[PDB]
Amino acid sequence: GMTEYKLVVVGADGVGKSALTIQLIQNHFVDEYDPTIEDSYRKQVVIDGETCLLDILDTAGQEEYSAMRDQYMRTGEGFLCVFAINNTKSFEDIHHYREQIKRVKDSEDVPMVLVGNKSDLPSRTVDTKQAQDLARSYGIPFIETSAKTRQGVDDAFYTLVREIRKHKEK
Ligand SMILES: CCN(c1nc(OC[C@@]23CCCN2C[C@H](F)C3)nc2c(F)c(-c3ccc(F)c4sc(N)c(C#N)c34)c(C(F)(F)F)cc12)[C@H]1CCN(C(=O)OC)C1
Ligand SMILES: Nc1nc2c(ncn2[C@@H]2O[C@H](COP(=O)(O)OP(=O)(O)O)[C@@H](O)[C@H]2O)c(=O)[nH]1
Ligand SMILES: [Mg+2]
Repeated sequence: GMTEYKLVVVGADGVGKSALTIQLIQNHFVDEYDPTIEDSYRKQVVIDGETCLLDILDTAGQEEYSAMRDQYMRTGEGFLCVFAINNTKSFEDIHHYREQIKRVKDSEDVPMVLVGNKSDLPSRTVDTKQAQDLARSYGIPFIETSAKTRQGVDDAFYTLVREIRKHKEK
């Protein structure tokens, strides 16, 4: 049947993980979505001619490392590591999220895409060049998005799917 891809959106509180997921599916920008709601969403799309089903986990809640939390994140096939272009701390927190993904997946190679969100704001504090070069050192794609305007939203999620299937052919 149809290929299902399990996507997990990770990143600091307030970078726009919920706003990105809601934009991808409903095509609307939500200004205040409950920071505490973690939920799975579903969308069927065509990526490079393949019809597939996305199973997107929009993460929220507390940092905790129980066995059950670990195993849950371990079911994810690829990860959107989201920072905000106006929050340097959310960008420097990226190393941490990638390290946790690598730990539970028990692999140095895990399908991932780096997402710099809020590209519509005029006062950035992380340069594209800086994030591009970090992304290049990880060997992963980098995409700047806006959940306000939709710029880059489809490309971010679709490129993660590409990374997963390029990792499956191994
Ligand atoms: C949404 C929950 N969350 C998370 N915060 C943090 O760290 C927050 C900071 C702030 C200083 C202390 N700490 C360390 C670092 F300095 C950054 N790390 C998280 C994290 F690593 C994951 C994770 C990812 C991939 C995986 F394979 C696994 S496996 C497993 N057991 C995970 C866990 N947990 C996990 C997740 C998860 F699961 F949802 F994806 C959520 C995390 C909130 C807490 C408040 N936040 C914030 O931004 O506060 C300003 C973000
Ligand atoms: N201007 C702008 N604001 C955004 C963008 N994405 C999210 N936001 C806002 O940032 C705040 C937190 O976003 P949210 O989706 O809840 O982030 P989350 O905690 O990672 O799920 C909210 O006020 C959103 O409306 C964006 O691309 N541009
Ligand atoms: Mg949220």
